[PDB]
Amino acid sequence: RATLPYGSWPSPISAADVARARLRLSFPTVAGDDVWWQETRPEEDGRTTVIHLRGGHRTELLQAPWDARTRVHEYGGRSYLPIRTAEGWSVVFSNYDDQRLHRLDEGDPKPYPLTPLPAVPAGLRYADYVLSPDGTEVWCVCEGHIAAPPEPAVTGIRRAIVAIPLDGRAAEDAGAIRELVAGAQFYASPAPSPGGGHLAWVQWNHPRMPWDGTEVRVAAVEDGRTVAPRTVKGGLKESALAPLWRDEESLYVISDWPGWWNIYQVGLHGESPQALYPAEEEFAGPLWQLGGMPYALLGDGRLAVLHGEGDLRLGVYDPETLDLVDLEVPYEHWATQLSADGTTVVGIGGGPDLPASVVRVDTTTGRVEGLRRELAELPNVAYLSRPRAERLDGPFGRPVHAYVFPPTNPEAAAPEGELPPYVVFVHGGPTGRVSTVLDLERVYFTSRGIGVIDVNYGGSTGYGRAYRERLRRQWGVVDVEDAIAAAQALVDGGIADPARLAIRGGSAGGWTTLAAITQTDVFKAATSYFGISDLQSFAEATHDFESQYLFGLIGPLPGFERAYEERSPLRHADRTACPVLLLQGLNDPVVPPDQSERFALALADKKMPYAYLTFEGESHGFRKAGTVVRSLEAELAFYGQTLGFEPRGVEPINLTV
Repeated sequence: RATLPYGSWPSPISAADVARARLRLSFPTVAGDDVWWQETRPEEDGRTTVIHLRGGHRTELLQAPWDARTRVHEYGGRSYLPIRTAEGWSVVFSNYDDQRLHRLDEGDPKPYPLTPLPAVPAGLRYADYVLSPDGTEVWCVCEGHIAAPPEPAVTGIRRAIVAIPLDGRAAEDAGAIRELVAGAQFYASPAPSPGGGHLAWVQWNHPRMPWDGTEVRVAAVEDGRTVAPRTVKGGLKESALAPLWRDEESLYVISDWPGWWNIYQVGLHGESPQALYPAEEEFAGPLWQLGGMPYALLGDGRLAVLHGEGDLRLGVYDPETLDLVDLEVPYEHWATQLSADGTTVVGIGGGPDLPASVVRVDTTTGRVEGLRRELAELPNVAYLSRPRAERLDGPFGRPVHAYVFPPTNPEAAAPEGELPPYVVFVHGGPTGRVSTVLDLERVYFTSRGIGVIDVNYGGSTGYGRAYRERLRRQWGVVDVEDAIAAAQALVDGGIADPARLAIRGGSAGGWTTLAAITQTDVFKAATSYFGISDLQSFAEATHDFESQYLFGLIGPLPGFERAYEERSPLRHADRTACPVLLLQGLNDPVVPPDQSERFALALADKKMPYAYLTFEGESHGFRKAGTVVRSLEAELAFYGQTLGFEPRGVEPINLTV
């Protein structure tokens, strides 16, 4: 080996390597020997395309002009639906730029519209597509942006479950689109039943989020309309989602009635749900993106299921024997995006030393196949840091789960009496979690001598409903405390350099870093990727799906103004403890760039050292390889100058006053 001071290590993982590996493999589909999935191309302006795989030949359906990406809830999800047509496969998708739903026929390279042009630019949006029981229509969730009356301003949102005819009669007639279900503010997971005599969906309304409480409604279909609707499962304090028919007259749902997402079988009249296999393990996730299922039906009636406290692992339930048997597989964490036909299941799998990749399993033989991975340059296993799981002890004796990635490099070590700098990662979506799945973004630091700790703080999902509710009305308190607890535990344990600690985070993670900076002094450097700094202006400016989220994170708005004011870092810029690095996409519909720029102006006016980088043509979350390169090299160099080292291969940036 050699011996260099921590942080100065030389590493083969380059910022560009991390950028090129941000493929975003998502939403596989499987029909017979045909597989489909969704890939984002980071070196083509982050556009998303659909890929078809048969017999090892994998072909790209959407050439450069197109971009399969819906904007329902601004986060979208599955943007394509493969339709089986006489001698071939047609495919419908959502085109980013105009949000219209377009159709594409194998045998024709030019896709064509099926929905009208919106009144305002992307004011009609489609998602969670399903093929109607007789073909000849796509049933899907529709999101409508209402134009102010006579550059049309937008004054409201109208959502519905809607029927689009597959023959382009609606390309120039909105009167061809039919409202099947309407009346609630949020819809998801529309599910025609086997005979076609019923229709099921998930709906919820505004003060709530889909993980707070939902309703799975099923109604009969008569003369082509809905009749006799009914709730089969869920409520205000109960999140029930993913309707999956088992036969005519009976279906599967996932509900957290017992405090964990479990599987229930419910009928259409008798109010007596049967709990299949009740466990203290989550069987689903938070519904941030539409178009994904956590369970699938096999040709024989068994269920392919995802389950676990923490990482989701893949098993099979046998309703004939009531057993749940895990499939012997090298993948430790799966996304809630399964597809299945016959004995073949398909999904997105990964684990500690496996990056996310499209996987194909076979439930009779057990054969597992790896179809596509997020990165081909398979890095040397020596440079990959192995995640160590720890239960930090929180304030009232409450456990706080974390993952520790030590600085790992096989050709360097630190001098006699040095401790490594560490960065606390705050995972972004308040109601989400980080998994063990290999993330080159962490390796980029660990390989260079910088340790990482990724904290699934209170409010994180995946560890029970209670754990998730620990964050209610405590935002800017429970997350800050749990992050600080992680850093202080690493210091108390002789692991971390207490004078070189940083915090960084994404959307809510930027909120958490700014809250921590302005409430404590443990961290000596901070990076906020498009975080929130003032809560009221955020609630008033943000997009609809998250426009009353703060009512649960901080509190109901006609009433908690003083809390929105007191907790906002923007109001306390002078309490900022360390230099700050702000990163912002200029076309962000979730966190308007006002938050970052106003905070930056406040750190001036207080002669506090900051640096604020803006990127054009980038939305909420960085998609373009060049953007990731610029910001990641900036962040490494920034930690170098603020905390104390000279990182190979990047020169430091200007801090302002």
